[PDB]
Amino acid sequence: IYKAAVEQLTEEQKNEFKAAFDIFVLGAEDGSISTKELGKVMRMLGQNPTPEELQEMIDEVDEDGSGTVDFDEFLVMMVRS
Amino acid sequence: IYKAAVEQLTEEQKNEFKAAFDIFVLGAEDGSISTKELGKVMRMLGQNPTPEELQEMIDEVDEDGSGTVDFDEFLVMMVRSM
Ligand SMILES: CN1CCN(CCCN2c3ccccc3Sc3ccc(C(F)(F)F)cc32)CC1
Ligand SMILES: CN1CCN(CCCN2c3ccccc3Sc3ccc(C(F)(F)F)cc32)CC1
Ligand SMILES: CN1CCN(CCCN2c3ccccc3Sc3ccc(C(F)(F)F)cc32)CC1
Ligand SMILES: CN1CCN(CCCN2c3ccccc3Sc3ccc(C(F)(F)F)cc32)CC1
Ligand SMILES: [Ca+2]
Ligand SMILES: [Ca+2]
Repeated sequence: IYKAAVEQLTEEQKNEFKAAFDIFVLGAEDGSISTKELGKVMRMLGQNPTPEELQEMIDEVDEDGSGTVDFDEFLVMMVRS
Repeated sequence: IYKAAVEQLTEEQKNEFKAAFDIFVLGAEDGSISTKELGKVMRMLGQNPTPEELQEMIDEVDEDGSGTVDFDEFLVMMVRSM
């Protein structure tokens, strides 16, 4: 069902998200989003998610068990919420 | 019609948006989001909007024609965004 929504994205939408994804993984080891980068982003947007909530957000879309979110999984994250 | 979705939003949702709105207008001369505050947010999220794109984004939800976005219009900007 979520695979569908992503596919329903236009080049414009995907590129917008890619630009956001890129700035988010700055200074990130594997070039992916971990709880650290996700926390920083949500806090700069005025939110204060707990370490548990951040891990759940990530585990929910971490299909390859990397413990991090790559762009493809990031798109599913966008889709969900 | 986006007036419908705003109604659908839950408090927690509206509360999260308020927290965002509040951080976005820190420093705004009038507590509202002008092109300056919107541009900073867009850029903070890796985007690059022209001054015109920013004006248009504001205009789409500027019901009182203030040239700025207050919290109620912001909710519509969020809902609208889809
Ligand atoms: C308790 N629980 C805590 C988290 N909230 C949802 C936060 C969603 N969110 C958000 C919403 C309003 C204002 C700022 C933000 S930061 C943010 C960043 C990424 C995502 C992302 F990745 F999902 F798209 C979702 C959010 C729901 C309730
Ligand atoms: C179908 N379409 C799916 C995606 N959603 C938008 C998701 C973006 N998003 C979000 C989602 C739910 C609730 C709040 C938020 S605020 C927010 C803040 C940052 C980002 C981030 F990461 F990009 F920076 C993404 C989001 C719109 C409808
Ligand atoms: C020309 N036109 C300009 C705007 N873009 C959409 C921007 C949506 N958006 C967004 C989407 C993905 C990644 C980052 C961002 S920054 C951002 C900041 C605020 C809003 C906010 F306030 F509206 F919710 C919406 C966005 C579409 C095409
Ligand atoms: C369920 N969903 C809840 C709220 N809105 C979505 C807001 C998410 N949002 C957005 C919307 C459409 C396309 C891209 C994006 S990225 C984005 C980036 C920042 C913000 C920022 F900074 F403003 F918070 C909000 C959004 C639509 C319906
Ligand atoms: Ca992963
Ligand atoms: Ca206004």
